[PDB]
Amino acid sequence: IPHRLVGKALYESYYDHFGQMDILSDGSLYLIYRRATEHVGGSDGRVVFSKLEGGIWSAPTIVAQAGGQDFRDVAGGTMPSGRIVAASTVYETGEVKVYVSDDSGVTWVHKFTLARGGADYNFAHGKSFQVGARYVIPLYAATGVNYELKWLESSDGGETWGEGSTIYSGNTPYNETSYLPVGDGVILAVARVGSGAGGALRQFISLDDGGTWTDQGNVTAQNGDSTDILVAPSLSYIYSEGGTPHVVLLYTNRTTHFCYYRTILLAKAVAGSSGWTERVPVYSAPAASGYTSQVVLGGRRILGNLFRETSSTTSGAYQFEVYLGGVPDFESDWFSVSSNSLYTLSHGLQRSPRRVVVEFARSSSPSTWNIVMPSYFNDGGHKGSGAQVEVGSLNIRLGTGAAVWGTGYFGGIDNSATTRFATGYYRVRAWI
Amino acid sequence: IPHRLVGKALYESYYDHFGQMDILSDGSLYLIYRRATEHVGGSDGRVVFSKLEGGIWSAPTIVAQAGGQDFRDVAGGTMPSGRIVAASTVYETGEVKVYVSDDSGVTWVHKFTLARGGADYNFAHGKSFQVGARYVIPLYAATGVNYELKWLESSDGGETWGEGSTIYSGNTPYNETSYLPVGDGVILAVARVGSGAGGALRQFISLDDGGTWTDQGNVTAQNGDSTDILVAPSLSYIYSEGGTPHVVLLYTNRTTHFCYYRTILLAKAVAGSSGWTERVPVYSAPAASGYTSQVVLGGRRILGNLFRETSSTTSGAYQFEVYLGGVPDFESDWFSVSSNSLYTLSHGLQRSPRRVVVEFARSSSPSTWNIVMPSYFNDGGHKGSGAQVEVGSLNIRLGTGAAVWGTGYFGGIDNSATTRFATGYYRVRAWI
Amino acid sequence: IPHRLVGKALYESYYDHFGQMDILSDGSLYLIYRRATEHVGGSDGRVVFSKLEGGIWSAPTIVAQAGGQDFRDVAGGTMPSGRIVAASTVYETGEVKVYVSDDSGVTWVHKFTLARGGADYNFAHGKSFQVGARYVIPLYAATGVNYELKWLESSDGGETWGEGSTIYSGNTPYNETSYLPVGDGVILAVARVGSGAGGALRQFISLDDGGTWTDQGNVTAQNGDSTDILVAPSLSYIYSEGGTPHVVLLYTNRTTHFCYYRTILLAKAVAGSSGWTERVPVYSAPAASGYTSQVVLGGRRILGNLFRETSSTTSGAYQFEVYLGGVPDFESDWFSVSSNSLYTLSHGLQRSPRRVVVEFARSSSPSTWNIVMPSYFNDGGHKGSGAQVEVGSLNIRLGTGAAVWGTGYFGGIDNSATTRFATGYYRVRAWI
Repeated sequence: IPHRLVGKALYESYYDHFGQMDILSDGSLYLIYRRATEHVGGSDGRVVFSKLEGGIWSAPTIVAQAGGQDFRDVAGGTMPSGRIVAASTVYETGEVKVYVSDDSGVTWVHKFTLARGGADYNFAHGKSFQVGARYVIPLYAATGVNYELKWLESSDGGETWGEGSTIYSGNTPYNETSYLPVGDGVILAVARVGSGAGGALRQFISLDDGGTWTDQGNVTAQNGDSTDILVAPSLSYIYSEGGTPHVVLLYTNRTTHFCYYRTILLAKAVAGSSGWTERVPVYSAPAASGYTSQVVLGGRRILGNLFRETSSTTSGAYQFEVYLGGVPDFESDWFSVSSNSLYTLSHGLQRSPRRVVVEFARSSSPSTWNIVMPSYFNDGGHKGSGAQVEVGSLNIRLGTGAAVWGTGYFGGIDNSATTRFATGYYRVRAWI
Repeated sequence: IPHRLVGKALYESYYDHFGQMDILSDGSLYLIYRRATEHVGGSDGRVVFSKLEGGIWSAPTIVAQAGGQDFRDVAGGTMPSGRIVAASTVYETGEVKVYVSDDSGVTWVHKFTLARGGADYNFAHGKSFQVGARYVIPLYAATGVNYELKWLESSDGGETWGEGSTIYSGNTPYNETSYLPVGDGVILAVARVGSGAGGALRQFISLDDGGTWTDQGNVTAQNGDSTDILVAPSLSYIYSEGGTPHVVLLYTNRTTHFCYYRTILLAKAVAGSSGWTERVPVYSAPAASGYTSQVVLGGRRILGNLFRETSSTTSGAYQFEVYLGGVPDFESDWFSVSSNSLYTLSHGLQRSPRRVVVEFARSSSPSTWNIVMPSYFNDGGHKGSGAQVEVGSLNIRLGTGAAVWGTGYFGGIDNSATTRFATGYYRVRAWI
Repeated sequence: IPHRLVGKALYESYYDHFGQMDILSDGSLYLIYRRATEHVGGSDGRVVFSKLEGGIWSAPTIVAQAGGQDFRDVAGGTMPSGRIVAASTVYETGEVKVYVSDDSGVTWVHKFTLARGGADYNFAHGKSFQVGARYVIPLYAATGVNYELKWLESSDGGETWGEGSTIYSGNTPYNETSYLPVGDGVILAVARVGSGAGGALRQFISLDDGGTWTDQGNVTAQNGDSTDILVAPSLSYIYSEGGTPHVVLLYTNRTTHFCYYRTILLAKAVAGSSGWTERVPVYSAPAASGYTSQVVLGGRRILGNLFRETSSTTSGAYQFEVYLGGVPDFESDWFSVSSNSLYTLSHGLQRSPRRVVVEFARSSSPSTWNIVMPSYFNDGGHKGSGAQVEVGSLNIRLGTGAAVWGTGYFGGIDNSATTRFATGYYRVRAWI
């Protein structure tokens, strides 16, 4: 039952990549992934399964292998019954093949092959999930220069499968897409765009279990990822100490070479694609790294995996844990402030927040910031420094002094007349 | 597994009311309720079941209907076995009829009818619950001008039933009563009083699984509900990020037309009926609304339902979520404070609180309040403003300045000599 | 499902002691323990089981009794299957006898006896636990003046048993040892040393499910237990509101006569034996008290038991609950500070902490402390009092004023020139 993924890795100098971590009925973590000796298309990809036992990743079981065919990404995860699903596209044919296991990785059975039909290919990718009576494996497809996002579905526990809901069909090459039931009909999705270049991930939402979809635009935070290459998004659902739900997005930035997460209030995500929080690095991701996946414990505790290259032809799985702390129920942008002014922030909360923090920085993208508390200094006349705070059932209001921060009276960081700032930026956080 | 009830409703222009929301073994939420085309006694009430699937409340299954009889409130919920129980009083006969389902709302079986005996009637109402080996459906009864609160019990998983524990018997018409196992023998109860007029809900407690009961008096907070009509209380159990248990009370105020909750530390509730916190509105409740019920996830996350009228003859179920945030382990009343004084608050905590907030208002029923932090102003002489704080293993102590709040140095809310307050009110909150 | 252990006790004027509390499949708490009419070796110890039902500890079932033999400590707990295990050393023979129950305390079956072999004895003690496919009962042994810590293991669900991993073998009489899977191969252990005198408990860790062990030294906090008698340690695993794992250590101090807990970040515990937090008393422990054990709910909520003497020949089980609050993700020692200085604290956190508290005391072992916020006073010239704070992704930095705390302007606790402190101690806490 408890887990510890800090520092854990599966690495045997293969090219192990493109897979999913999930958890077995018996609480054991496992990985299903493509094991190969190259990444190039038409190389030696086989679908394999490894279980984490005693802190050691097991010698992998072969799920599916065919000379001379090349299995690509491995999609799947654990169904409600405890059956495991693994699905992978055969590079040579564009067909998706689906395997299941009822003994938890020991034996595998081929259940289904999806033919291309008129499509150039169907590409299986990502964590599979339950939607009502249906279990879903996400696919992306191209047909010349039309592109589609689709679900491959089973309503009988994996015995039979079929093309189902269609999420997108258009001229934009959306591909690797993570879907998160959030639920009672609501499904959120975040998609890689083409090569990933451009600094954007696309956000879609359905309110009817995949029946219909709205394109909500690009995932948007105050401080983005420039035009960086962004790939393989993955999503998790958590809720706070008092029941507030948030969505957590992991993604890999191949320009800065880091895997990051950001969060958003589910309420905001339902409303649109803006309101995501600041990026937090959870792992270095050199070169062609990572392809994240998560298991969540206690509605609170994210266990993660990505893949990382040690060279252009070798890679392994590296696990980690995400420590979210207490996610604010309300959080402002960094916003500009001036002296002797009044700032009024609608908090949008079900009750007045019992806790509030106000912080100060000299830009809206700071690397350091100060806690704002109402002080005083004297420069010839009497002056307040910082902010007083009023809380109520609608608003947080801030009243700034002659300086919005700083006094000159405190060592190192506030030790001269020059640290008395008449202007800058505040950020307000509030917790119910 | 995840749920989202924000904005959800079951409304088909019937008079749907007086029911319970609970959760099925498979994680599906459901409602059992009285569906009719009127509210008046002797109209067309039938007991019905609806399941929430894909974000859509299902066309209801008929649980029990009889021309020309009128089923009234629907009590019940999910037993430990996954069997569902629905019970309702027949208006014409005063008899309670009990139905169960073993396939989760699809089929229903009549298990029991309770005859009046010497009582004018037995009235089934509320969420049923497990007490040790017993499953309980709450009843209220009248016999002329004697009134009783009783439990209808089964010790064989719902196969057979019988009158059990008697909670109250006297001249006061206590009726709609919610019971919450809190547990190892401790059961809390909160009861509507007569019509509900008077602004009071009555609190009872047993320490022996219903064997004996103590009347603890009226539910009491610092700021009550005047003489308002208070109806249909319902209770939930949660525990904080570090294991502190609280009880959450939902109720409908038909004078202000809002459904509210308040909370109390379980430790306080065991000790008596005072110590409840401030009311928080979770839903408008026009006219003859609501009849709340809850499901709790992760010890933390309350999912709720009430019924609301759209007219005197039409009503629906409306769901919501409660965001408790981090409930304080210690919380004072608003209490009066003066300048240059020392306030000593026994926190009652198992260890010194790691976090403390002090807030200030000009009345003990404020709509806005300020965060108290030790500042300074000069009005001819040197003066502290606000409070310094000492924490220890017994007490929080506050030392007030020449002003208990205010300086005149901060925009909007603290911008004149007039905002330098020598007196007012403080509230202290503390979190372990 | 909910539990309430506040004030609960099992006491019948026997000498009831040396046992374990755990929880049954059906959510019922139970105790397995030695019931006797004396504590002396060779008296009348029998292994017994009691279940908590309706808030009342049941008349105990006899698990194992033999005239004229004396069962000593009772080790065990609940296996993953729901089978209960109870094991106890027979004083006269030094043999360990193992019993199981498949009906949850009603019937017991003897499964195994461990002969001494060359050992003076094997002594069963503590909460048993699962390690992968193995279930473990801890033993300590002596062979003249060699001492060993060992695991008695079953890999078939308790049907057969055998000596397994050896944790320690040497000249130091480590004995009562608690083991906590933390997991994926990581097991922490804390051990009583000999009689317990000396103020120390010893910390060991394995990273390979008991294959190998490292002695990490004495459990170390800033403020220890002098040379006190420390006995019967026991360990629990919890995780914070955002997934940060901590270990909680309970132990009994027979010099001060209190049962205490301390906590440590799992990350710190893996790194070594220092970093434990301050002791918190959870129960008086007169004379030869207590022998703690815990059940944890929701990753958050510790339910506890110890045994307490009412005289040299009578004792009972007393239960309690531990309220951890929000455990800091980072916490400094009390460290010395001076005026007009800059303190730089590496927080070690995955992201910048959203919340920080700074407190002040005049020693590094204070009984009271003050919250530090940047104020002002004038003693002829302008002076800051307290500290300003900078937060970033690596460090918390504090800048102190001319006084590190105090102004003379606030009633009771800060009301004279004498409370303007140029030096003292700060403690910083941070929560992600």
